[PDB]
Amino acid sequence: KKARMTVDKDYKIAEIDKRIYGSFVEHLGRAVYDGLYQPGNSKSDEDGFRKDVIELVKELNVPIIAYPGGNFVSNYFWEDGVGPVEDRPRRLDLAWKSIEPNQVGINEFAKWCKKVNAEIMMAVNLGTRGISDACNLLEYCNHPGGSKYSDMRIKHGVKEPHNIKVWCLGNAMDGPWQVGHKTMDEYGRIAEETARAMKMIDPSIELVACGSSSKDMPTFPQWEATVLDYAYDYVDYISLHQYYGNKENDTADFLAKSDDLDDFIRSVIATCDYIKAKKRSKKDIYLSFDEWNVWYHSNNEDANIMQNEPWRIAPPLLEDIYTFEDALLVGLMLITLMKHADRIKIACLAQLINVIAPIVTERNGGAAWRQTIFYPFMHASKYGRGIVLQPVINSPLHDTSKHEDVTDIESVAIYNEEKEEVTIFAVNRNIHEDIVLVSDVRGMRLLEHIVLEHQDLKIRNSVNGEEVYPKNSDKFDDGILTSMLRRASWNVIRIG
Amino acid sequence: KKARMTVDKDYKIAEIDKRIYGSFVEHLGRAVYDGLYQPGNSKSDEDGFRKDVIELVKELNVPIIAYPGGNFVSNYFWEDGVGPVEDRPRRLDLAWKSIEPNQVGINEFAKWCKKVNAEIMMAVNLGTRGISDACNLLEYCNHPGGSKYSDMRIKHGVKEPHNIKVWCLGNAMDGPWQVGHKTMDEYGRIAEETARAMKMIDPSIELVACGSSSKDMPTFPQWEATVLDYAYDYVDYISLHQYYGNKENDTADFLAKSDDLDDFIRSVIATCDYIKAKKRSKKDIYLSFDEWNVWYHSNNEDANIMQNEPWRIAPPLLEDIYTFEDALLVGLMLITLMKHADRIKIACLAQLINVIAPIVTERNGGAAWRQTIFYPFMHASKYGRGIVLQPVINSPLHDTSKHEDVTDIESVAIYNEEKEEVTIFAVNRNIHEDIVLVSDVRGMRLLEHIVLEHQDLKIRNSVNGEEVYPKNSDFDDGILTSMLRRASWNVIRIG
Amino acid sequence: KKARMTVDKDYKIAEIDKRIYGSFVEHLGRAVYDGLYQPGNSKSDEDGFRKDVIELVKELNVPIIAYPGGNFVSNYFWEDGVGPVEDRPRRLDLAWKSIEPNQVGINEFAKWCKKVNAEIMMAVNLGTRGISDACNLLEYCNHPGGSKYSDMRIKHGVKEPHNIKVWCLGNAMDGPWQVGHKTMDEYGRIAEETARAMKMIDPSIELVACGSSSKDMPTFPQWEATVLDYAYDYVDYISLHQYYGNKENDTADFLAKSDDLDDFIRSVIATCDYIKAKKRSKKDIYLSFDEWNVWYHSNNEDANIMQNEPWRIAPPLLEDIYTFEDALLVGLMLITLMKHADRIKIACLAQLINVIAPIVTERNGGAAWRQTIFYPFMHASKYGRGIVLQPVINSPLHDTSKHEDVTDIESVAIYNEEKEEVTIFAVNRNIHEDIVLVSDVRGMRLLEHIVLEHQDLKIRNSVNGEEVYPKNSDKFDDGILTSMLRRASWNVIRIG
Repeated sequence: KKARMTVDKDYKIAEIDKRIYGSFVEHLGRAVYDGLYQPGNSKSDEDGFRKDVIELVKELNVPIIAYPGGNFVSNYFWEDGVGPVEDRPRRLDLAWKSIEPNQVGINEFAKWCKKVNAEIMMAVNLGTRGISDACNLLEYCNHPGGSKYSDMRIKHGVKEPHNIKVWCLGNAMDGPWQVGHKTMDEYGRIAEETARAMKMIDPSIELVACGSSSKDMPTFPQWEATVLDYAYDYVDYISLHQYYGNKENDTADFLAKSDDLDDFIRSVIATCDYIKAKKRSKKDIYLSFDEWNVWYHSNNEDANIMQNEPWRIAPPLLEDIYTFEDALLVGLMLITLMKHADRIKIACLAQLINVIAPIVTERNGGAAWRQTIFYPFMHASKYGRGIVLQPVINSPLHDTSKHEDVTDIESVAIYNEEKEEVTIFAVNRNIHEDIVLVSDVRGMRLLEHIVLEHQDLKIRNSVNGEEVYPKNSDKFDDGILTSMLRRASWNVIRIG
Repeated sequence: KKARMTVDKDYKIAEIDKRIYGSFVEHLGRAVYDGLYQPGNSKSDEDGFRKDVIELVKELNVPIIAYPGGNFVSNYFWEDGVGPVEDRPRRLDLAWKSIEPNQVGINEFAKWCKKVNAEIMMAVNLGTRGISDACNLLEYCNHPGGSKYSDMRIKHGVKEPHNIKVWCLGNAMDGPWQVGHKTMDEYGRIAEETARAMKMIDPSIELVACGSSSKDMPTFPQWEATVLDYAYDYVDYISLHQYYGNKENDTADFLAKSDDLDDFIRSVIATCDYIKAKKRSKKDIYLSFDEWNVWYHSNNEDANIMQNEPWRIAPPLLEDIYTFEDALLVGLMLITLMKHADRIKIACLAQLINVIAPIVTERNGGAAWRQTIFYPFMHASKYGRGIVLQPVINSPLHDTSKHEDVTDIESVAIYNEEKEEVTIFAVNRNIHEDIVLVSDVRGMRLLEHIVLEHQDLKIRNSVNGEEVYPKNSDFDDGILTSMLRRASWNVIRIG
Repeated sequence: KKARMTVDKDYKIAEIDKRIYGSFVEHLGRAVYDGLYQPGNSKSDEDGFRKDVIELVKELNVPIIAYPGGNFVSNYFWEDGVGPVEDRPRRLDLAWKSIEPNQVGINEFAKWCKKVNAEIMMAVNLGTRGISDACNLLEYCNHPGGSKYSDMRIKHGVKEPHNIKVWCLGNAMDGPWQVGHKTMDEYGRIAEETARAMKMIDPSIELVACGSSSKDMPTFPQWEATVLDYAYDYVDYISLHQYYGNKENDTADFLAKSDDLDDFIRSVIATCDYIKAKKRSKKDIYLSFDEWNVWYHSNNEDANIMQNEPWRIAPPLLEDIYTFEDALLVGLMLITLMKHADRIKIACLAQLINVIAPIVTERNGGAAWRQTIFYPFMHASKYGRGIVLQPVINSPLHDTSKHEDVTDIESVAIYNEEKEEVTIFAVNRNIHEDIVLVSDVRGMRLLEHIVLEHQDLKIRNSVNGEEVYPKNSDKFDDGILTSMLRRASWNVIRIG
């Protein structure tokens, strides 16, 4: 019933990189086609982009979006998606057994990102292509003009370079389901050489080396160590991928899964710091969590489409319909991410549109709507720009199914000294009993207390109405912030 | 004196896979140009195909043909051989030091394979190309339409996909004479990733991984083990290559070399079975004997065309003219292939037309004749489909200059249940004494007893006529008695 | 004061291969553009070649010229430099942060090599390209016709094949500044297979395997050993790179650095013969010393041009202006090369035009003048064709700051049996004392004593006049030569 945390400004973690509120669009399912891009639609614009989708993205204020994959990138030929659209070919997308029509390519997607106030984090193909092709694409995007590929971009209609700031050296390739699968030293060598070459063309870019496809691979985390060992002096980030599912239908354990997330982040840092000592380097590899979400609902329908109905265009893949308990675990993951904002400078919600996404448009031109997970994200990205304060918290515990000593209240404070405000993000992961959590504000005025609750953990949103939406309204005035957060709740208590 | 055999239909070995009667055409010498393809010739059809060759091929009944290499494929660019013929380039063929005009490519050779009732086994270049090129070729050949390379095929005039069923992951690259030479780990890695990507485009194909170039390579059989260890769950066959010759003209030792072939097959099976336990797999790798023949006659001649007359188009390379004793070895080799039909599911007599071949056309535009080796192959492909019963044989034994305890008789029974026939193939490789064969059929009415025999082992065939060719020869109750002339091939039948 | 040698015409070392007087033109700085190739110049022929530049090269009697790199080749795409000039693209040159216009390419540079009576020694890109592009280019240059790339050369207006005799399998790729950098095992395998395939196209070419980028790399000499261990049977040469500098400004220690050159050559020979024993081969690998010179003046300026002013065409990179002491080390190095003529069969002064060069043209279109180092190379290339005899010399030794027991008089004698003359090359690298050179010629009349001396060890040349030049100055009875050698002098004594 009683849980307590000291809040000290003078005990920071770090400042938040706005790029931790990033997302991800893969040429996958209906993310692009019958997704953000619907050229005939009445809700679309000059370029065929759905204007309603643009606004919901803008509501999320995402600064950076990873593109174009993902597994799709490992067998993608960027030239296929540029130039006169009537000459762009159709290709087999081996990853998702689909036909890519390439109507959207680099320059279309670059426009879309401007309209949503975002920047591209661009992946290159290092599965079936290599060094010279990454150099070609980089020059096309970033070099002003006067050379083969920059002039060819100008010719395609983009006079100024896109100047993409962050690039991913391929996509994770440790798995047998991935075209262009590599051993960890193979990937290490090609990542090193691509990054060396790319930095000669544009030394102001930042480079992400790929980690394991998941923490469960037998090659994690040696893969991460081997790659950094080769490429350390040319790369700035390593990537983590993590998804959670509630296929066991065990809401107790499900929301304890953010503790495995904390374990995972820590050992990736440990691996980074080990290679740092080995190189005697002053640089710190930063973490780029470029794939994270809840993902389990649409598993079976997805393996029916592949391979019973393969080589369709924009099949309805990975269409998880999210519940309210999912939006809790999403908020728990965001808290865990903010709590590690000293090393995690990029993170991408996978994915942005239609595909395990917070934004859905109905098939065949349908309307757009917000999934449950839309809201815990929109809060974090809105009230989360500031400085993380260390979490010194005493909160009761509980066992769950297959997790022990599991905290009942996870929380983090963010002090925007910039324009006086402290925001507390807190989740009661006890699904039974409410708990009252106050906060010894040792420093600094109760603003509001937005909440996200429902008695039906399995309720969903839909094009016919949101059953999960922020309601500001709840229960401090002295120096000792007193709040009680209902069981299975997500709250953003603000203080000014 | 006599040799005894029991044959009974309950004691089976395997159903012969019909693809052990396939063959092989490389862009090599006169196999294609001045061979199966002579476009302005009175004997060729519109497409340019010698019809006498087309008809000779159909007599062999070969259901699958390996194309287009062989060493040639290790530096071939398949785009050179498709589309507007006027626009195809001439390329240096480094394997055989020739010029390749590329008038025959995929769509031509596919057309020709229709007219001989045969399928293609397609090799891709993994010598100097890799994954994405194999994926383009497979898409071009097997994807229906609606994609860049499927459409490009349609646009080249083949509306329906060739739907090739078996592919070869490169060609043997373990040798210092080959372009694109690899170590065993390089090849394993490249075989694995090509196989994986190919099965995503068309999961219905079968894939062949290349063995050693020959069992005499120091890296045999570790190459086979390394490749299958990498590629096991993505490939269906491992390949074998064997050739024999008689440069030391010792006909007895020569005819004993089928014992070597058998040992080679067994060693490859054990290698497969070892890696299978390593993987804890329920799957067996199957064997593809996609290069086998007699090969030695033309060696000096080919060494003079290389290196004194390079960069010809259609030089007469590898033009072995086979003797009667070569046909005997080929017959023993087929019998051995038949005895291992439980693991060997594809085999390719190398090669089909003019190049170490059973079908010949005389240089510069006309001939078409049958070599000595033509006939034991034709018989086997004819009366060899069915189920192999194992041989329960006790036959006399002899030594030779380099072999010990060689059976004087070697044989095998094939029972086509859809014909209530049981064909027996036997070679008496006692080159001196004849032998009579007692075959306790526990069946089950004789229909014929074909034979291939000649007094001089060194006799050849020619455009002038066939000195060697099948003739007739010579069962009552539970036994059938058949005498086998010394140094002879025998096809005996039951009904 | 006294330091002597005997000169027996049959204590022989070996005959001189004239290709040890070769050189090197890279697409670097002003070597080509605004150097040997200036189209609208009054001093240029109709093909845009500077005529005075042609004359000075012909003066140095350079039989073979390495082209087009150097680091440049490791990202070069040869197709960009052939066919109609208007269809040639501009490329980023990652090695030297320049724009490469490709107005000169291979067919132009083959024409210029005719005009200077030299042959191309051709390097193929093994950095970002491999076997099949080496074959393409070899076929283009050396195949008569009737195949795709030979007919493409014909159709570009060169009917006869260039028939290039010596190819370099890439360039040094052991350095972290090099595009396409490779481990020694990666390089040895691609050199092995490229050589194998090229020898099948043209068995009469010779091939050089690349050695270490310098003797200071931690991987030297194992790099050389590994690559020779893969490719022994398909290659004829291993290459060495050497540069010296005088940033310490210790003119005594400076001129003793030719002792280090000598130790270095011996190291590479020892490595070769170790691999010979290992292969049980009858063949000796010969040495291609395809990069040597003094280089250190322009270091600071060069680092400014990149990256302060990157992506210029023909920036003034590596425009060392050499002093007289620089020319004595060049003469001491030429003497050391001659002494190892039994193994060293090719050598390239790096480089020929403007880029650390003996021939300079003033920026923006006109000059042509000879640097200090022009003359010792000019002498050695002219009188140093013959047979190297073993120098048995007793000379006083001195110490220097970093060297011990350093010879005062470095000498060697070349005997041309045709011309009945014998040429002796000698350098007094004692900068203080004067010394005499008798020379017991156990041959057996005097004919000349050409000399390079100067008061100022730092005097340079310029477009305003050659402060350093050969003077028929200086002044043999029965069969005993005797000649005096001033401090810090280069002397060429001739007997006939």
